[PDB]
Amino acid sequence: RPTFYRQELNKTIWEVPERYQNLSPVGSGSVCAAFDTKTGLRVAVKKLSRPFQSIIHAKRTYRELRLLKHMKHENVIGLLDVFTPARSLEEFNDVYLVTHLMGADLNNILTDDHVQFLIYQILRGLKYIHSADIIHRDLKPSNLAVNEDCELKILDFGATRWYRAPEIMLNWMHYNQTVDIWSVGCIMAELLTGRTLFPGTDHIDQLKLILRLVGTPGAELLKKISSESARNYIQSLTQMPKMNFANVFIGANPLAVDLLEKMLVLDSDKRITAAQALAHAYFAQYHDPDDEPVADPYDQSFESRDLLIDEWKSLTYDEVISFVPPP
Ligand SMILES: Cc1ccc(-n2nc(C(C)(C)C)cc2NC(=O)N[C@H]2CC[C@H](Oc3ccc4nnc(C(C)C)n4c3)c3ccccc32)cc1
Ligand SMILES: Fc1ccc(-c2c[nH]nc2-c2ccnc(F)c2)cc1
Repeated sequence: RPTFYRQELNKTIWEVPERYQNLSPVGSGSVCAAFDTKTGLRVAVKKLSRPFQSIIHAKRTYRELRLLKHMKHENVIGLLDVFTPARSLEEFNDVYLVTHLMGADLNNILTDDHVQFLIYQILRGLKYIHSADIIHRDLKPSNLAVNEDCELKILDFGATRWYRAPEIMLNWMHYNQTVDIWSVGCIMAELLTGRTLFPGTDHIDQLKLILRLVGTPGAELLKKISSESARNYIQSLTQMPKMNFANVFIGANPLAVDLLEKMLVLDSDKRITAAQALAHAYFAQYHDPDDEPVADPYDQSFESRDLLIDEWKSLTYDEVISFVPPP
């Protein structure tokens, strides 16, 4: 069992193994950059705040640890280490997560080639995540970590609405993985043009900005809408045609525009998947179907369970104990 040391950074206490040196805040739980003396790498360390404050916090704790232990892909955050200063289940009350420090997000960070490489990486990571039956649900520039080599990893820190699928603004319960492809569409647009595609002020403003580009719903999509209030609102708007994307995004590589149209189709059932998007001609320089792996099966049966705080806590403790670092 390693030797821990204690310090206070910005009202927050950090108790981490001596392995980890030069802790300095990055953002806000709360996150520090460190030096990993065992490997010579710079790392990010997340301390979970009050992980067992409520059943919902305890289950969030378990969920993030179970997810981060499963993700083993070049374009998705993975776990280098996980530790607690606690020496017993009874005193277990703090969780720290360690990953590779990339150093910037996509807000911080372009030719056409740079857009190709950045969006290729997002889709290669999303292929992997979607293959585990996980939806990200909050893809946006601030959840995309980029190093000096413009290598990219998808993460989740926990305006969001700007990158959000229109079916989510509408509060449809049965949305599918292509909510994430919508978000990627909004990101690629902003990288090509330098402007937020849909800078809505609220969920109503956001829906109106979206339907101005992609049109109000056609008949095939209206038939799938259960809610009377939702249909009453949408069909009462001034009806709008799909705009000509070649016009809106004039100046962009026409192959980029063609992919944008396949991502930003209003009906989620007609949107391109991540696997299909990787095979699109826009990524000819990067695409290799032998180097676009899928995930091992991911058990999320726990999501339907209703357990006590102490049960979520013991489960979380067994996951910390069983952790095996990557080579
Ligand atoms: C309740 C919950 C919350 C989040 C999740 N989640 N779901 C996922 C995927 C779907 C699989 C994508 C991922 C996560 N959790 C997650 O990503 N953790 C990050 C949060 C950022 C934090 O900071 C980092 C990490 C690396 C890094 N490199 N550069 C910089 C900044 C300059 C932007 N980084 C900043 C972190 C530091 C340690 C260890 C982890 C982390 C799941 C459940
Ligand atoms: F104004 C609109 C109308 C429909 C959508 C939408 C897009 N894809 N799927 C839907 C959908 C499917 C079933 N039920 C719903 F409520 C929504 C988005 C905005």
